[PDB]
Amino acid sequence: NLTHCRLFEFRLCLLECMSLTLDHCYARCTTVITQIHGSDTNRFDCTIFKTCYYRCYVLGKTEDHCWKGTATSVTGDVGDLEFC
Amino acid sequence: NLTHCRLFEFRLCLLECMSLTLDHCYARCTTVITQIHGSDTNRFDCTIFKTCYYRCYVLGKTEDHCWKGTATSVTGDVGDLEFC
Repeated sequence: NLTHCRLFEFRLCLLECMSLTLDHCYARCTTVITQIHGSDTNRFDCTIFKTCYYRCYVLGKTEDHCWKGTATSVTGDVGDLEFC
Repeated sequence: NLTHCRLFEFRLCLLECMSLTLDHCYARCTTVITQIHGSDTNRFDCTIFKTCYYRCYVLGKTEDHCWKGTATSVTGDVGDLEFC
């Protein structure tokens, strides 16, 4: 249901951006994904997935544990924010 | 602290998009704002504010009360999702 979000493309960009220790990778990679793949990648359901994923990471856990956990359990529904 | 998010102009776009009864207004206005102001409007703190506001709206609370409530109470910190 989240094919329009290009969530794997965003993840690749974020990992490469962070590996270069750049600033504001979440913001910059959102901009590139928008410019490459268009406005549908900014839907609220895409935003829910990205927020669950990046919150998990920002709060200490590992990027990989956060990605798999979000990808397996989060469909982009607004209620997902209460367990992800 | 959230001046870089251009949240006022985002709401302007969102309200006009809704008055025209268009689809995917969240996506359309996120895209237009970044196409005007660049990657800074896609920072995670902007995303925290917007998610607090739009979740409140998606769950049936009036749009104006969600925006005003979020603007007085949300600074964009990751913990803000726990009460907004």
